[PDB]
Amino acid sequence: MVSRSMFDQLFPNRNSFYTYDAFIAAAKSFPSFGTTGDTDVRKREIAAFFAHVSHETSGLVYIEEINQSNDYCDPSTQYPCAPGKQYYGRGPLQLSWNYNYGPCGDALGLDLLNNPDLVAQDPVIAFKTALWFWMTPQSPKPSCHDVMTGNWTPSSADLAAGRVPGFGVTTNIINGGLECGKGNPAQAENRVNYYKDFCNQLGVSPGSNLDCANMRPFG
Repeated sequence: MVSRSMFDQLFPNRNSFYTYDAFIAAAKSFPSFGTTGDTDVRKREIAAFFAHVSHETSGLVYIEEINQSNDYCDPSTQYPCAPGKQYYGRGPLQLSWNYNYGPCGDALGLDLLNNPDLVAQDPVIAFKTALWFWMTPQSPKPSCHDVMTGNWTPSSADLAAGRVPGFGVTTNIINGGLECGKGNPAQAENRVNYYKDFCNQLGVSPGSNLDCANMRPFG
C-alpha cells in the first residue's frame, strides 16, 4: 500500500474530508484491494483506482456532483427512490442513481437508498462506495479489481470485441458506453494520463492495453 506521504504526493490538493486514515479503513474492508498479485501488480491496481478517482473528483477536490438539478431516480420496485432525495454523483467514483446506491448500501450494510447524502458526509463510507464499485463484479462485467490483478478471464466474446486485460477495460467498465469505441476519446485519455502519471510516481509500468477506442462496451 502507498504510505501516508505518498497519498499526499498523489492527491496534493484534495479536500481535507478525504483523509488517508479513512481510505485505509475503507481498504481494510476490502482486504484484497492492493494485496493481490506481485508488488508491481498491486501498485498498478492502486494507481488505476486512484486515476479514475482523480478523474471523477478532480484530484479528490470534489465530493458532490456540481449539477444537482437532476434526481438520478429511475423508478424501481427493487430499489425505490426515497421521496425528497437525490442520487447524483457522490464520493471518489461519483456513485450515481438509485439502482446503484441501493446495491452499494446493501453491500456496505448501510441504507444509502434512503440516506444517499451519507456518501458525501462520512469519508470512510465515501471511500467504501468507490471500493465497492471497483471490487464487485456486476454481470456481465468483471470487477475492475480482477481486470487489473490478472484474475479476469476474458470470454471469447470479450477478446473479439477488443476487451483485453488492462487499464482500458476498466474505463470501459466505468463508462464505456460514452468513453470507449467510437466515443470522443477525451475523457478516457484524461483517465490514462492520470494513470500513467501515478504509475511513474509508484515506479511501475502502466502495462498494456491502456486505451479503449479499440474495444466495444460490455453487454
